Amino acid sequence: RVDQTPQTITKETGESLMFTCVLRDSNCGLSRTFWYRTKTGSTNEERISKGGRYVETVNSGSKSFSLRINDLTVEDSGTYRCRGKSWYYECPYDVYGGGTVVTVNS
Amino acid sequence: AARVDQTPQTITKETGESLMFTCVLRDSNCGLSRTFWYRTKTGSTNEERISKGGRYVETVNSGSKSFSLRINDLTVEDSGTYRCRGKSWYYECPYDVYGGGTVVTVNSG
Amino acid sequence: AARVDQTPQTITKETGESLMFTCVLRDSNCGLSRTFWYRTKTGSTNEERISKGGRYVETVNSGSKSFSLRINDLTVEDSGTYRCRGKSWYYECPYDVYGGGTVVTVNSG
Amino acid sequence: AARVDQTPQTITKETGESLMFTCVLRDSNCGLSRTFWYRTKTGSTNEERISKGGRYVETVNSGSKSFSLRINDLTVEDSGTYRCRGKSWYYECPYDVYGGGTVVTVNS
Amino acid sequence: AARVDQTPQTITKETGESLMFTCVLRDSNCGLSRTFWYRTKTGSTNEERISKGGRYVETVNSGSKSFSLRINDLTVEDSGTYRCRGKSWYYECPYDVYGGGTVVTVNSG
Amino acid sequence: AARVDQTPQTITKETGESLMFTCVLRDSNCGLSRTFWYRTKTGSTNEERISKGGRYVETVNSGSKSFSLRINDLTVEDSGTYRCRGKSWYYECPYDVYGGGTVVTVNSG
Repeated sequence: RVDQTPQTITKETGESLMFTCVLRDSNCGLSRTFWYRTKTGSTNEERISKGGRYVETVNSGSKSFSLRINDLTVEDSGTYRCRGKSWYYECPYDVYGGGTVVTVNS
Repeated sequence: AARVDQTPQTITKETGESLMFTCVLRDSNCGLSRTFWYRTKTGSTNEERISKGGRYVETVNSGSKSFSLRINDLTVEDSGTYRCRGKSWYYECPYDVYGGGTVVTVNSG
Repeated sequence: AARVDQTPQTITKETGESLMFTCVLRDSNCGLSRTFWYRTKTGSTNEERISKGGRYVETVNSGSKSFSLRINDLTVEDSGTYRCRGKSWYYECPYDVYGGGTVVTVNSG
Repeated sequence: AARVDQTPQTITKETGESLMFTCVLRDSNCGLSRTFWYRTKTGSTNEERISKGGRYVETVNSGSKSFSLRINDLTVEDSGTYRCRGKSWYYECPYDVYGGGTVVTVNS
Repeated sequence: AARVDQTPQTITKETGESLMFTCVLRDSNCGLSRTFWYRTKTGSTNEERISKGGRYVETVNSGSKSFSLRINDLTVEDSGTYRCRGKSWYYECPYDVYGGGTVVTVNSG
Repeated sequence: AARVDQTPQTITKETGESLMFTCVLRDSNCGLSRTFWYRTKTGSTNEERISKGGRYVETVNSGSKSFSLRINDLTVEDSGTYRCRGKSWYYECPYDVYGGGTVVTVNSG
């Protein structure tokens, strides 16, 4: 229902990456989009807020939304997953992405 | 408000044995209604809904607000992440919540 | 805006005879689901729901989105106002509408 | 379940004067959100939605869960039945209910 | 050159009774593997997956390449369109076909 | 005793107008870091986080340790309770405090 890409990422400190999720096999369009992060050692995924080095984009035309992270650090390693949900009674949904494992080296 | 505690968070098993996930509805006055389980195999880009039966044993305990998924005769290809889902459309107390997820790694030897 | 066309608006009958109401769901893309009939006796601030039974026969035609109620062996006590109700909780097409009502007067001789 | 008490049930007026309906959301934990008023002219079940302004005056009181419609400079053609509607799609407290209706007769 | 013949095309029943659809894989060298049934309620434009159990009885006869669905204790809310689906990911001969559909109308009295 | 004083306590407005809340961190040596605003619509059972943009304009003044939320083009649906939150995980000065809340009533006419 939503294809998250890429599945694996390996980067060095200071660089940037970008995930992308696309809603497929649905008659509804994008509405509410979220991104989650699970750092190494964490016990509960934490929701990312849009701003500064965390740049989120939404393309309603192509049913795609992206997350860009700049100035990567070793602490940014972990798993990132997207979420798309809508409560529109004519076309409601709530689906998660396959996930992306990120490894930041130095 | 409404929540669901998926456990365990990490699992490592060998081929042929079995494992079991568990989700529990917390911080809500409503009971279980519709329950689902999703899995993302290595190499897949999305979550796929599991169809109960045979090797996939599903149980629901309305009394304790808990539902589980058991997989028997494990295989290396079953590695991946599994997440549960619980939803209800009852107009007096509707909800739609997902589990935290469980990363599964199946080895051999 | 969806409604419900109840007919007839007024009824006058003698004891022992029968009458028939009819309600049709109009201006809606949703179909029939739950249908009910209510009664308000003369001298009351409340409403009592009618139960399907021998002399209280009800029919529903999902194809034409119409449901009717027939009452046999009328009595003077059957006088009052009758109104229908059609509701559905389907989250994709929910509704809850009442009929305009029908005033019934049962005489004798 | 949630309903709506429309008052008054019958109104009879002469040309040129004004009337006022009132609807109140009852038996519900949700508050008012979207409110509308509809009209069915004499001789057909066809319904037209009323637009606020000019001769049509609408008010909403979220505190008391009440909304009203006032029609000024009544005319013989304004006779018919009027019914209100209050709905909300909030998934935590959704509803969509209509009023019992008010039969209006304008004489001269 | 690989489809599925769904029958019957139209069904009309009363409340409380039962019905049965039937799908047969034709013009193919492959046998049945994964079978599903979907439901579209009146007013909606989205497909809903049917779950086995209770009044919903899904059967599969691999010998005759036929799978059926029987619904017991019918209700007015069961009206809508029903269509079947048969898919197999077997790398030697994969397929994924849907049924023509069946329009159901459930009345009362 | 790090706290946060939310003002005003009650607001009454008409449709189309604007309002503004304000929260100030008091009795603490730490400065502002992460600021949020929550909303509880009539019927409650769940707090919703507000996202900056369009009609919701958020401001933060590190100098005066104050952050505000302004809502433009008010609607009857905007009635409810609004409360702020300010938290920081800085190991030298961490905190997590909520606002007292503001009851909003939006009328029309």
